[PDB]
Amino acid sequence: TRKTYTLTDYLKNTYRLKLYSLRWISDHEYLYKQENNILVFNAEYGNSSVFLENSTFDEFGHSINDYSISPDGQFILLEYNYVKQWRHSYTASYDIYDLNKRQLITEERIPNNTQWVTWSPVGHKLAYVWNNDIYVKIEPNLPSYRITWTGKEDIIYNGITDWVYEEEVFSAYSALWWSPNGTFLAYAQFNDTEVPLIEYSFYSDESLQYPKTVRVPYPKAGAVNPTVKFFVVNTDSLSSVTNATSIQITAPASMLIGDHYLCDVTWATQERISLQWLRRIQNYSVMDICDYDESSGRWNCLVARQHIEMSTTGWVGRFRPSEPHFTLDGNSFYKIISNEEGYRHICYFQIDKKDCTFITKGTWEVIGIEALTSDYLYYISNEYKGMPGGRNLYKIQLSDYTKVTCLSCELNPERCQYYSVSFSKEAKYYQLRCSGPGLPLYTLHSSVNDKGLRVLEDNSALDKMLQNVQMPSKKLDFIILNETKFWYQMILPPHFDKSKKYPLLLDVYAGPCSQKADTVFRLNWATYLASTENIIVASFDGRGSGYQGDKIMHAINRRLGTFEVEDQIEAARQFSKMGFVDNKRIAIWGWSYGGYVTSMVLGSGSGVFKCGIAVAPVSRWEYYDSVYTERYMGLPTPEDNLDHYRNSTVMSRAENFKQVEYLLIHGTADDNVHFQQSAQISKALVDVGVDFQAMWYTDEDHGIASSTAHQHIYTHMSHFIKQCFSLP
Amino acid sequence: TRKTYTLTDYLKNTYRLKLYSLRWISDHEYLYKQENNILVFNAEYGNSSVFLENSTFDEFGHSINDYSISPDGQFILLEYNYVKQWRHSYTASYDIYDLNKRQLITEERIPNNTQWVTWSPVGHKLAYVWNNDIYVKIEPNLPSYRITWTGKEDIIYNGITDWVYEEEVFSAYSALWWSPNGTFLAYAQFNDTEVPLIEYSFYSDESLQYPKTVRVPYPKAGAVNPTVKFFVVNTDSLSSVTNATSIQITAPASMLIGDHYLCDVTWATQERISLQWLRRIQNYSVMDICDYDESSGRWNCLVARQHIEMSTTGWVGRFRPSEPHFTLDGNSFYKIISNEEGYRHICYFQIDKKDCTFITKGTWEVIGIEALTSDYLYYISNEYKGMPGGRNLYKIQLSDYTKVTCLSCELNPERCQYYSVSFSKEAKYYQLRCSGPGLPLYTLHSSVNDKGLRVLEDNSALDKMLQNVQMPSKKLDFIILNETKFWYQMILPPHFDKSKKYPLLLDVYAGPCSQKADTVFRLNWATYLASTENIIVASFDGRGSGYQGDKIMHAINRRLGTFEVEDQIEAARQFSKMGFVDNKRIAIWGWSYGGYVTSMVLGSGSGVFKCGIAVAPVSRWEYYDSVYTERYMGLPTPEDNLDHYRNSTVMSRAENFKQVEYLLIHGTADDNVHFQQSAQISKALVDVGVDFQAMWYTDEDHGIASSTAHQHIYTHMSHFIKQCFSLP
Ligand SMILES: N[C@H]1C[C@@H](N2CCn3c(nnc3C(F)(F)F)C2)CC[C@@H]1c1cc(F)c(F)cc1F
Ligand SMILES: N[C@H]1C[C@@H](N2CCn3c(nnc3C(F)(F)F)C2)CC[C@@H]1c1cc(F)c(F)cc1F
Ligand SMILES: *[C@@H]1O[C@H](CO)[C@@H](O[C@@H]2O[C@H](CO)[C@@H](O)[C@H](O)[C@H]2NC(C)=O)[C@H](O)[C@H]1NC(C)=O
Ligand SMILES: *[C@@H]1O[C@H](CO)[C@@H](O[C@@H]2O[C@H](CO)[C@@H](O)[C@H](O)[C@H]2NC(C)=O)[C@H](O)[C@H]1NC(C)=O
Ligand SMILES: *[C@@H]1O[C@H](CO)[C@@H](O[C@@H]2O[C@H](CO)[C@@H](O)[C@H](O)[C@H]2NC(C)=O)[C@H](O)[C@H]1NC(C)=O
Ligand SMILES: *[C@@H]1O[C@H](CO)[C@@H](O[C@@H]2O[C@H](CO)[C@@H](O)[C@H](O)[C@H]2NC(C)=O)[C@H](O)[C@H]1NC(C)=O
Ligand SMILES: *[C@@H]1O[C@H](CO)[C@@H](O[C@@H]2O[C@H](CO)[C@@H](O)[C@H](O)[C@H]2NC(C)=O)[C@H](O)[C@H]1NC(C)=O
Ligand SMILES: *[C@@H]1O[C@H](CO)[C@@H](O[C@@H]2O[C@H](CO)[C@@H](O)[C@H](O)[C@H]2NC(C)=O)[C@H](O)[C@H]1NC(C)=O
Ligand SMILES: *[C@@H]1O[C@H](CO)[C@@H](O[C@H]2O[C@H](CO)[C@@H](O)[C@H](O)[C@H]2NC(C)=O)[C@H](O)[C@H]1NC(C)=O
Ligand SMILES: *[C@@H]1O[C@H](CO)[C@@H](O[C@H]2O[C@H](CO)[C@@H](O)[C@H](O)[C@H]2NC(C)=O)[C@H](O)[C@H]1NC(C)=O
Ligand SMILES: *[C@H]1O[C@H](CO)[C@@H](O[C@@H]2O[C@H](CO)[C@@H](O)[C@H](O)[C@H]2NC(C)=O)[C@H](O)[C@H]1NC(C)=O
Ligand SMILES: *[C@@H]1O[C@H](CO)[C@@H](O)[C@H](O)[C@H]1NC(C)=O
Ligand SMILES: *[C@@H]1O[C@H](CO)[C@@H](O)[C@H](O)[C@H]1NC(C)=O
Ligand SMILES: *[C@@H]1O[C@H](CO)[C@@H](O)[C@H](O)[C@H]1NC(C)=O
Ligand SMILES: *[C@@H]1O[C@H](CO)[C@@H](O)[C@H](O)[C@H]1NC(C)=O
Ligand SMILES: *[C@@H]1O[C@H](CO)[C@@H](O)[C@H](O)[C@H]1NC(C)=O
Ligand SMILES: *[C@@H]1O[C@H](CO)[C@@H](O)[C@H](O)[C@H]1NC(C)=O
Ligand code: NA
Repeated sequence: TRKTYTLTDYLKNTYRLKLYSLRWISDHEYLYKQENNILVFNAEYGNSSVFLENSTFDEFGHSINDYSISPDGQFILLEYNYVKQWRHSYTASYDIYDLNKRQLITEERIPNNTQWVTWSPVGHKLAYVWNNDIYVKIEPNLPSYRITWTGKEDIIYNGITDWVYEEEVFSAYSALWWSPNGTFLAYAQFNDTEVPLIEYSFYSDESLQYPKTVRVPYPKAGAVNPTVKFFVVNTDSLSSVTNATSIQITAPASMLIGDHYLCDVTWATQERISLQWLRRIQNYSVMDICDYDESSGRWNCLVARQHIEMSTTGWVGRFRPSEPHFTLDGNSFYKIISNEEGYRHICYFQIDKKDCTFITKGTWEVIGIEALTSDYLYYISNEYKGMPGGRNLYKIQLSDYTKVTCLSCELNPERCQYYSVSFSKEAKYYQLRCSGPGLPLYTLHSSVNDKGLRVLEDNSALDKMLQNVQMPSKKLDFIILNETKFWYQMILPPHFDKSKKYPLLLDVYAGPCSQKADTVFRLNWATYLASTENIIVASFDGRGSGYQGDKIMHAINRRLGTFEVEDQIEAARQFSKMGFVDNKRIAIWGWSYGGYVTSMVLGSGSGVFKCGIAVAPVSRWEYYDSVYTERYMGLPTPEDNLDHYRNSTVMSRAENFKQVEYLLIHGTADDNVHFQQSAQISKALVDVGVDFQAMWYTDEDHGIASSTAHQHIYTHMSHFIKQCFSLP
Repeated sequence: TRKTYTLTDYLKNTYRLKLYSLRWISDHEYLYKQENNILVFNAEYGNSSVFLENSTFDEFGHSINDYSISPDGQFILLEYNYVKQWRHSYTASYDIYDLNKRQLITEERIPNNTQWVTWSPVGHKLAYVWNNDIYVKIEPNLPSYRITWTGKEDIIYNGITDWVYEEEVFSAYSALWWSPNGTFLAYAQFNDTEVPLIEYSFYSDESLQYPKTVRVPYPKAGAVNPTVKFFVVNTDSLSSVTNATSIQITAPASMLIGDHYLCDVTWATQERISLQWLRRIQNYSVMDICDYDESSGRWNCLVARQHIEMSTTGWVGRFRPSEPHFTLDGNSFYKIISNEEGYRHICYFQIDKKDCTFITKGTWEVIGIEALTSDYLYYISNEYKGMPGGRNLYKIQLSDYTKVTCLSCELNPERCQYYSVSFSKEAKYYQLRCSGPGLPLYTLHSSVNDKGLRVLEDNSALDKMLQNVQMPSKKLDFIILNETKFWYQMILPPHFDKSKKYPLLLDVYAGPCSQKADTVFRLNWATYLASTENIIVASFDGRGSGYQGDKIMHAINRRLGTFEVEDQIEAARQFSKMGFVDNKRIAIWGWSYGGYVTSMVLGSGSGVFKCGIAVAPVSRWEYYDSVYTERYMGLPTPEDNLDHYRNSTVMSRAENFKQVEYLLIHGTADDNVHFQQSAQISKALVDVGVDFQAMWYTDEDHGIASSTAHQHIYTHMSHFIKQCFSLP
């Protein structure tokens, strides 16, 4: 009898998924690390050489966390002393290695506690942020030129984002953008002077006598937001003037009338930059296209080149307005936007004409634009077989839109339905990354003829190991509600028998534009629960979920905590009707937005669920950040949406928790969903005399990802589920 | 057939003990509140009169928290807007009502947010503290005189104690001491300028968007301590034109050489005051006796009147140096101190004589001196029947110490073995308060011939109710360890059957000088556990426990976390050998110091306990406060006792928790034992891969006493214990 996928297998990662992460360094070569060696591969023939021997930094005296080669291949940036911060930010020490001279640069080194560093797109210029100010080095071993002097900890941020811009606007810590050939350096400055601070304790190692109080500018819903300014400096003039002037580009008058955000920066040409602004009420955005004026050294944005993007049914974009992709001459661009039917498709714009032309259409959506050449635009969409949870690469002829070729659909249809791609510098080659429904498969292709060059990684090793294991299966299907298809997936135990009644765990997220039903292959907790514990783990994408049009995504607009919660309850009822579910053993769990929905469901009084687990849940929208929260909920004021803000809390349903078994878990150093949110849920439950289980994770953040805490939490949750389901 | 004492009975206080709290106002009468009416009683006859009508303040507008009648009966201080702070501190609003003119005073009223107020011992002067400064009022309706001007929140405290002095030195918020007839007002001033602050979050009501950060000057072991100064001001010579002059009394040179504390202030006469000072290394204390010099208007303390008190085996006093009891002329005094055998007895001192004479002796201890007349000194001791957990009132003839008479021993030996007493102004009468083993009994007596005048409250109503309940019994006995007897008690289930095996729960505290085995009657969680769940709840007093001499009490000097922990394991080991104990079902629980011991026991690897519960436990002594910790542990420096500080932590024993079920509980707003202590325990358990149960209580402090949290924690612990014992 073959073994099953156990909890230890998951926690110890015994069955390792192999990947193939390469880095294109040109149009035909990429770097790949093999046995601590950095090899350089020739895409066309597959032959390689050692780019950097694994013994090169044997006596560096530090464990290098990452590396970065300058565009011209002349230098390499070594990143060590990695100190993680929020989702994208972190601190680290850096050194530069001269690849030619084979020597490490010892003079004019990058300061310690450098917040961010990036090479120019061409050559080897460097721009870094230290103590919240920007610095530029023209040459690795020469003195830096300071660009800003206003930097101030927790107050003024030059070239780097503050907490909310990093998490909800740019999904990056960096707030600087080199022009194409590196002449100009554009950047944002955030002023958090009046932004309130979230404060919480951090206990650290046992040796610390007094706990530390972490304080970070974080605007909760309705609070004072950071303000922002945008500047551009000509780095080619740094060595000619004592103090290069940073030219400011002000936001349009339509944004200056109230609170707003800078939400996108994209260079079009060497002398043209585009900027998108968004009003605090996120249903109105404006894009300016600004040109450099060589006579005045100023940047002007003609209103005739300004583009407006608004929404009547919801917010703009899936999570933010989409980025433009400019043609080489910078006179036109492509952008994904929802058409009249509510589906996101590619629209082609002339920079000085307000009406665009849609180049794709249908009841499906474009996920992203991956590359643009003079003749073709490549994009990922879920058009194939009408499966919103599948992803494929397409190519569309710019001179004939009716000519669309799917480059991945038929490669291996049974094994591969979820693709991501990585093109070489000029898109001469591309690596396809299939991530499901079968084992991940990595392949290399030539763009000139769209022919497969070779398989990079097929995971044959893992496929071998998994042969001796009773793996669960995955079903992806839909149910029809009110004339609309809603998708769901089920992780089914081995030897699934439709004549039996299995206990069911509903795995939920359900936030706006989420997708929990897809064709991706995962080896996770649910794998163990179905394989070893014979539990069916299901997920459902109801109203509010994405990639299926605005009618579904915008259904929860200004109404979080309603339809997405109700549809989750209805999904369980539907799974009951299927006949293979033990109606007495239905559970539900979720993390983050999922914890909120789980909590809301457990407190609904539906009687459908026996127990539930919420990990780091939101409990009341006024405790979460402004950018994310207000995007869907508007403002928490009586003139706007305060009533629904007050009606959608977990605390107001405390009394109904008397009907279920609940486990509440939260990391004490959660900078994202503050521990405060669970502190208020537990206090509300205590106040109405409701018993429940709880677990705090000291110094863990929203991810509860430290090695030990990760194993501990999944171990704790397993006992709770097994107990609720009366499982040995 | 009849009902048992349920968990609901404990939580809802179904069965209440009646009390009889009286307030002596003279040597012949006392005040007693009945039906919200304050009556005045004549001790000799028991007849009374209404002192103040309950309706008198029917339209007052505010809910009165407490009242305080001036010594002369002319005025009454009304307390309202009560807002609790730490163990003893709180702020409130006050109003004074004239009893003669039957009118509430409206001019020059005490400010709101007053920190402390007190009538002079005679007459009706008032002294109060507000905004950390002292004020005096000669007449209730007249303007007050500012005494101090240095008051500064969290920095300078005049007339009130800072956190550590409140909790560990004076067990009171007040740091004001009126002379016997009200002429002088002595006070202490604390300076916490360099004391680090403990910081933690307070979440408050759901409506608070951002958690508040509470900051409290709190010195952890080894940290910078507050400094102190002592002053005396003449309140009879206050001027409305000039600022009052306070005369400072400096500490002796033997104290000024290093860190020290003021630990006692006791007036001897109208013009003589005594102060005891304690070195930071708490085994050396000094008493100064100071006389007022009418010539210079200064206070002088003759070295010839200095009295040193030291210990070679441990610290000085039970928790601090005992207070002196001066004779009428103030020329001599009585004080409890450890004799050469290490037993605490009464010593008689001459103010200018170095040697004192012990007036009691034996292998038992005097608990406290209660009253002193020219012929007798009255005290409470545990001498009767050699039972350290029993308390009786005795009087000793000052002219012949061989004449000792027990005044409570034989009143009712079966019902009463634990007394407390309250004497009238000149010891003419005394109230005896028996609290066990039977139901509390309150009686009034006259000193001249020790007559038992009358029964004030015998709890006959409760007795009648408890007749219909299957109440548990209590066994108080002892076991021998190395020729030494150590006492224990067991709460035994109704109809106890020695032929059956009962699960056992060890209720532990075990801190230095603690006593958990006594003759006191209690209705608590243990009552329910034994009565309804049939669990034996035992407690044991091992090394380090009090009232049995220093040999036992000082055995843990500089060694906390050792013998007192080993002894609890030894006791349980012995109980597990008894025929009526199920050795497969033995648990342990404790709160505060008891939580620490429970945790150290559980992590000892003894294998005797199946499960355990720790509530707000200390986990590392360096996290607890200086005054308490250093008293027993010395300083945490390599030259002193750092090594034992480092290996007496719970965290270091994490690995040993693998074989036990552990429940860790802590309030997030605990200002005493910071949540930090439990946060470090959970992290250490997570780090070694040990699963456990936890529960935090949002905004609850060390007492977790709010009505809802109290019910919730005991409800939660009950489920844990029953589950551990496989009880329905
Ligand atoms: N704050 C939210 C940010 C969001 N991003 C989507 C886009 N993105 C991200 N990373 N990278 C990108 C992308 F590159 F796609 F832009 C994450 C993911 C969910 C996050 C979220 C939502 C909650 F309701 C909550 F309670 C806690 C929480 F954490
Ligand atoms: N900090 C300690 C103060 C102590 N006092 C004893 C004498 N006393 C008190 N109040 N009033 C009086 C008396 F009037 F008797 F003097 C309390 C009681 C135990 C307290 C304590 C000890 C710990 F190890 C701990 F971890 C937490 C904790 F809280
Ligand atoms: C991969 O192999 C190619 C050819 O197979 C290498 O190209 C070299 O091209 C130069 C042209 O001046 C010739 O002199 C060499 O003889 C070629 N090499 C070989 C092996 O024929 C290319 O350099 C190789 N790339 C890597 C990364 O190894
Ligand atoms: C960041 O924003 C703050 C406003 O919140 C600016 O501070 C003001 O500066 C003006 C001009 O010096 C002063 O008169 C005000 O007193 C300041 N207000 C506050 C609340 O501090 C600050 O100058 C901005 N910083 C930058 C670099 O733009
Ligand atoms: C480089 O130029 C900038 C901009 O003029 C200087 O920054 C100003 O500095 C003055 C005086 O220190 C302040 O009053 C202004 O508020 C600053 N403006 C800005 C935008 O920061 C900067 O000091 C100059 N650096 C040097 C070395 O001269
Ligand atoms: C990168 O682009 C910039 C901007 O177009 C180039 O700089 C201009 O170069 C022209 C010469 O062709 C000069 O007449 C202008 O004065 C320059 N303008 C600015 C703002 O510098 C730059 O030469 C390009 N860099 C490279 C390496 O080609
Ligand atoms: C309280 O005691 C003080 C001190 O003994 C009394 O004040 C003294 O009274 C005598 C006689 O009237 C004066 O000569 C002294 O100068 C006073 N000394 C001081 C320091 O004031 C006071 O009278 C007593 N109060 C009461 C109410 O009996
Ligand atoms: C009070 O206790 C302290 C500490 O136990 C004693 O001081 C010294 O403590 C160190 C260890 O910390 C020993 O090595 C010394 O032998 C102790 N004695 C001296 C003089 O330093 C101190 O002796 C105690 N005081 C009394 C009166 O017993
Ligand atoms: C208790 O009883 C005594 C005597 O029965 C009361 O009487 C004494 O005080 C009264 C006023 O307080 C006087 O009217 C009596 O003359 C006086 N009698 C004696 C012998 O002194 C006494 O007040 C009563 N006390 C209370 C508190 O009610
Ligand atoms: C309270 O104590 C502090 C010292 O703990 C006194 O100030 C002293 O310490 C300051 C720094 O902590 C020094 O800068 C000062 O020179 C020193 N002396 C003075 C007069 O400040 C402070 O004065 C004390 N306050 C009171 C009212 O006694
Ligand atoms: C302490 O606070 C109370 C409550 O504010 C004061 O009482 C008055 O309350 C009325 C209405 O509640 C207000 O109109 C007044 O402003 C308050 N003050 C006065 C003087 O009327 C009270 O007076 C305060 N006491 C002191 C000594 O400051
Ligand atoms: C590179 O270093 C690794 C150690 O991580 C070693 O095993 C390997 O043999 C080295 N590369 C080659 C080509 O030997
Ligand atoms: C960085 O700081 C470390 C720690 O003091 C020091 O050893 C090193 O010399 C510094 N390096 C640079 C480039 O500043
Ligand atoms: C944006 O949202 C607000 C609030 O719902 C609404 O009043 C306004 O009309 C919207 N603007 C657009 C362009 O739809
Ligand atoms: C005082 O009020 C109480 C209610 O609080 C009432 O029961 C009692 O009768 C009143 N006192 C008198 C003497 O009536
Ligand atoms: C009393 O002392 C304070 C503080 O030193 C001072 O401000 C005040 O004016 C003084 N009053 C008189 C009457 O001297
Ligand atoms: C005596 O008993 C104690 C515990 O009561 C034990 O620690 C000690 O080792 C025994 N022997 C001696 C000599 O103290
Ligand atoms: Na009697």
